[PDB]
Amino acid sequence: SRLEGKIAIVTGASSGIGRAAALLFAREGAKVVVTARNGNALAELTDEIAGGGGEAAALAGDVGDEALHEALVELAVRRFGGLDTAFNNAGALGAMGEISSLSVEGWRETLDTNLTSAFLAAKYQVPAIAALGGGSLTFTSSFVGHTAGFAGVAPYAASKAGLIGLVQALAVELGARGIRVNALLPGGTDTPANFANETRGFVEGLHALKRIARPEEIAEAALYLASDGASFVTGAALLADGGASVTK
Amino acid sequence: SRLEGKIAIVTGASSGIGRAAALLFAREGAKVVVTARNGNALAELTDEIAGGGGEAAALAGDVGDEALHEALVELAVRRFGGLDTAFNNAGALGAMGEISSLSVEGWRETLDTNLTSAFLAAKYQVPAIAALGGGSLTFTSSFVGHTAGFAGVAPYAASKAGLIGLVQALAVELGARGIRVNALLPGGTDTPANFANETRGFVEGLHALKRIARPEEIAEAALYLASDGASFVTGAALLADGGASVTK
Amino acid sequence: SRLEGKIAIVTGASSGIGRAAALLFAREGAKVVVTARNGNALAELTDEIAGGGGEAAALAGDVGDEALHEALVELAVRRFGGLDTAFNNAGALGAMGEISSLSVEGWRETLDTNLTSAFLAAKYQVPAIAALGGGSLTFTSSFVGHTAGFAGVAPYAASKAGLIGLVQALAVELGARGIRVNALLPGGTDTPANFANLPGAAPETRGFVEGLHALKRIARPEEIAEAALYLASDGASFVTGAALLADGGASVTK
Amino acid sequence: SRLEGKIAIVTGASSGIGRAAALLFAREGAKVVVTARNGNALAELTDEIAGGGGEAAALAGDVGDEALHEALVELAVRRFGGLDTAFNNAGALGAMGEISSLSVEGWRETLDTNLTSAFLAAKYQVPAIAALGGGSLTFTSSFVGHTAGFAGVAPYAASKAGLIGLVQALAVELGARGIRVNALLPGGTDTPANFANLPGAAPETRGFVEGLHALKRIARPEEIAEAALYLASDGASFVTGAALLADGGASVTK
Ligand SMILES: NC(=O)c1ccc[n+]([C@@H]2O[C@H](COP(=O)([O-])OP(=O)(O)OC[C@H]3O[C@@H](n4cnc5c(N)ncnc54)[C@H](OP(=O)(O)O)[C@@H]3O)[C@@H](O)[C@H]2O)c1
Ligand SMILES: NC(=O)c1ccc[n+]([C@@H]2O[C@H](COP(=O)([O-])OP(=O)(O)OC[C@H]3O[C@@H](n4cnc5c(N)ncnc54)[C@H](OP(=O)(O)O)[C@@H]3O)[C@@H](O)[C@H]2O)c1
Ligand SMILES: NC(=O)c1ccc[n+]([C@@H]2O[C@H](COP(=O)([O-])OP(=O)(O)OC[C@H]3O[C@@H](n4cnc5c(N)ncnc54)[C@H](OP(=O)(O)O)[C@@H]3O)[C@@H](O)[C@H]2O)c1
Ligand SMILES: NC(=O)c1ccc[n+]([C@@H]2O[C@H](COP(=O)([O-])OP(=O)(O)OC[C@H]3O[C@@H](n4cnc5c(N)ncnc54)[C@H](OP(=O)(O)O)[C@@H]3O)[C@@H](O)[C@H]2O)c1
Repeated sequence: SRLEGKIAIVTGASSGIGRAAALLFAREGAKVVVTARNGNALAELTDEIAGGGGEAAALAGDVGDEALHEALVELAVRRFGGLDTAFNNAGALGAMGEISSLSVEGWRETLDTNLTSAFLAAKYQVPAIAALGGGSLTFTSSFVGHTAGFAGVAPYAASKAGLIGLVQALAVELGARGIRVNALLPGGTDTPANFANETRGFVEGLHALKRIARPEEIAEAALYLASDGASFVTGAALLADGGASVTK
Repeated sequence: SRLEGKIAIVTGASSGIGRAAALLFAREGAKVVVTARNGNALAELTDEIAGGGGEAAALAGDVGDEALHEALVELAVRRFGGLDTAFNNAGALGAMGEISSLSVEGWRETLDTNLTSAFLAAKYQVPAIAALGGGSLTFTSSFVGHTAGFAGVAPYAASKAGLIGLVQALAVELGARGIRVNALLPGGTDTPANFANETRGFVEGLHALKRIARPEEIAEAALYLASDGASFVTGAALLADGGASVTK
Repeated sequence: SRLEGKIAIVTGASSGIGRAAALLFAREGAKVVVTARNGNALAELTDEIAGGGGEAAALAGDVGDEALHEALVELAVRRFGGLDTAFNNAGALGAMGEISSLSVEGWRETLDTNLTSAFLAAKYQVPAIAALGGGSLTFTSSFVGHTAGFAGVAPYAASKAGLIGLVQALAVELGARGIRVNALLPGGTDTPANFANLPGAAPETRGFVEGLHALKRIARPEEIAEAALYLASDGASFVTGAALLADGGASVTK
Repeated sequence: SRLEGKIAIVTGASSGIGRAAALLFAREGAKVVVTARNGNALAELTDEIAGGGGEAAALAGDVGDEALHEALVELAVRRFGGLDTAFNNAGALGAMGEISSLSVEGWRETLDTNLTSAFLAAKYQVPAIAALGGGSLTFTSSFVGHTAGFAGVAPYAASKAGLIGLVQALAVELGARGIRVNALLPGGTDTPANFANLPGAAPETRGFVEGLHALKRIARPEEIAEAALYLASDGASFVTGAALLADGGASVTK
């Protein structure tokens, strides 16, 4: 029960990290509000949470929409009575390709899904969290655009790096109200988002640990940042990347 | 003549840093293509360059528009024969305020002017630079969102941090073609963009040097990143911030 | 029982962050081996631990001495059967003052205490941890010398930053054998080492130090200990090569 | 004449980056005072400098010795009238190998050469620079221990990272008096210290090292010297407390 008593939003819940996090947080005593575009995946997820003994509510929607973010928090407060924490984990690789071939349409979709989503998440989540008197927001960034670049990925890397800026700003803006704000930066994790999913070997070799994370290991880092154990952690870009940052 | 022979685009040219950079680059032997929204300022700028003995061309436009970026490079190649370097310096504080009061409209304008502009700049500039066989793009970021947060500034901080991600991605993507890509991160500089413009004292105290930069000192750092002296500098987020990053 | 089954060394265990961390680890299930210079302080801590029904062993010595680190690891292995984790936390501000006034003696002593100690810890800790099939080493660095400079603390800042280079090298060297290596970087923490608490201090220092933090308060040592427990925990299985700021937002606050 | 009027100390001046930087600074107008252990190498460099009609003075000594740094500054002030800038560049990979195999002697000697030297440089350089009304100190660090770890180089990585902490502390301490303090962090550079060039090296190392860089090539020493000239130049008047990567994109390349 490392999150006992907490009420959490998890976005990007329908697979890999988000899914493992919603499941873990619920196991550990948090009441979870989940979201993703794929209602069918959400239903398999909320099913699995129920009958593990946990409570979860879902809302299907596009994480780029302002009205989803508002509704999502309204839900948390309706169903469970308030909101303690949010794991803003939605994002996608988006459109990839050599810089000069990319469309501005593709650039804006990627930034909308990965970075505008986080602004809107903050915009609605912060009042409800400030109401319980604290205390946390975590955003899934990436080592990509923070400690490494790759060919073909400029929109994703810019969107992920932007989350670090948003985190530093919010952490200072909300610190006095007792809301911590951190970025979580996975390395290669075993999900459809991973280039691997001879690629597998190449990807594992990127990490000092010489393997790819299970999604549950990234959820555990998200669980830490949402826990009371992280009461003095804010404005941080926590690398849970198996050493990928420091491996060449 | 530290830039002799070079052909440069400078965006955000109509005041402070951009203006000092266009003037400096021209003094130092580069042919300069300048842009900003304010045609009247551009005319005072191109005037001052002429009769210093330098050559400059201008195009007035919104740096968020794809067609400006295309036209701008076409100009450089039309008027001067190609393109060596670009100082992507356009940006603005944009809409400020406590996170939950901000509009998504205001968020998207700020990101458009500060970060989408840079993608579009890259999209058109890289082919013309790859044509001369190299070699540079510099983008004006900020210490804000990289080493510091402030209340009320989340969209600016996210947009500025995003430029660092875009830089790391492009630097790896284009390194093999001989195009260096760097971010330049000013601290407080004496321009209308500076909070100062009892604020003055507070701002100066933010820096280890206990003063605000002249715009010409930031141009000098931009001149270095565009120079042959920076032939082994790429993927770098160069702090020209008077120590603001490390001062508490 | 967050660290049930773990065998941990904790250095700088006689006060502050180190004491809270050795107590916390033991209360959470770990068998703990504790060190500091003050043998009477260690003895009261192990008494408290074994007493609340935990398990601890103590060895007093200078953390800059190679024989002490060797015998620490011998004590964990002997008494408890192995070594899974180390929290290499001992450190001291060392001699402070304007750069041209400092002695090289004072500089070397600061480095030896803060940084040479970490090399010697690693030198003896690594074979024992590797024997178990893997585990972790955590070193207490600081936000000072990583995201901030202050006047008068050049030896301290150098020594703390040096731990981050040691961390990155060892995370790569040891990663394929399952040993994670991280730095933990506290903000202002309410201990004898905090600027505000020195002998010494102007009244206004406490407010100055608190105001350095986005949270606008100085950490209880327990808060830093929970971060160190995170990093030693199985919950940190994919965290290595990191410099984890547990600094209340100090790094980003101006 | 990019440094016309400047009086500069350059350490590690007998080869590599340091030699190219002392030559370059002098060819660009600075009066240069050069040091390394190899007195015959220094003498050929000053001969070349004074000879191309520049001005240089030499003093051979161990960069880990306090008396050497004191006398270096005495030599600049005496011969040239002041001190504006230092390029504290001397460094050595030092003893390398798996962490449990390294001696504490080898560790201390690496640190003394790479990091204690920087403290002693600063201790004597700062009063002389301050006398002039300000200037700069630049220290050659490395991307290793800042954005990368490698196996077998723990002392080197620690010592190089430590320079960044020293930089941040001194930039704050000295900034109000107009002394800028920066670290310069090269990538692979074609000198005797480069992995590929060691005695030693497997054929395939050169390609491995080149491929570490976004530019896909190892730097000529002159390229790193131009970066150091930037940081000593008036063009870097608002650059302090920075760790400038002149590393060909190594930091961001995987
Ligand atoms: N996997 C890695 O190796 C790795 C490395 C670094 C960072 N990350 C980051 O890790 C986070 C979690 O992703 P994962 O690795 O677990 O990949 P994943 O398996 O694809 O999970 C991504 C989640 O984001 C959601 N998403 C995408 N577009 C959305 C939209 N427009 N509206 C609402 N949700 C949307 C998806 O939901 P629907 O498709 O059902 O909407 C899905 O639930 C992401 O932010 C990713 O960028 C992953
Ligand atoms: N000043 C500081 O203290 C400080 C600190 C950190 C970072 N920066 C960054 O430094 C860079 C240069 O700004 P500055 O400090 O020199 O401030 P400034 O005096 O306001 O110059 C900003 C330039 O950006 C242009 N701009 C804004 N919106 C535009 C648009 N929509 N379309 C085309 N151009 C637009 C402006 O041109 P028009 O208005 O004529 O279009 C102006 O030429 C900016 O990216 C800024 O964010 C400044
Ligand atoms: N307090 C803060 O605000 C703050 C901020 C950032 C980083 N840190 C770091 O946090 C870590 C814990 O310090 P703290 O705040 O808990 O202060 P503390 O209360 O003074 O604890 C320091 C501990 O290190 C031990 N130590 C010092 N020199 C030693 C030596 N030569 N040989 C063996 N042990 C030695 C001391 O024990 P004996 O004297 O009994 O040997 C004491 O147990 C240190 O590395 C410190 O630098 C503290
Ligand atoms: N080469 C690279 O790939 C690379 C990468 C990152 C950082 N660096 C750093 O770059 C800086 C310059 O090295 P380099 O590449 O130019 O290699 P280098 O050719 O070996 O030059 C090293 C210089 O430092 C001097 N030195 C070493 N130990 C000394 C001591 N104890 N006392 C006085 N001088 C000493 C050497 O001179 P004597 O032997 O004549 O005294 C030599 O002049 C060093 O700090 C190095 O660590 C190099």
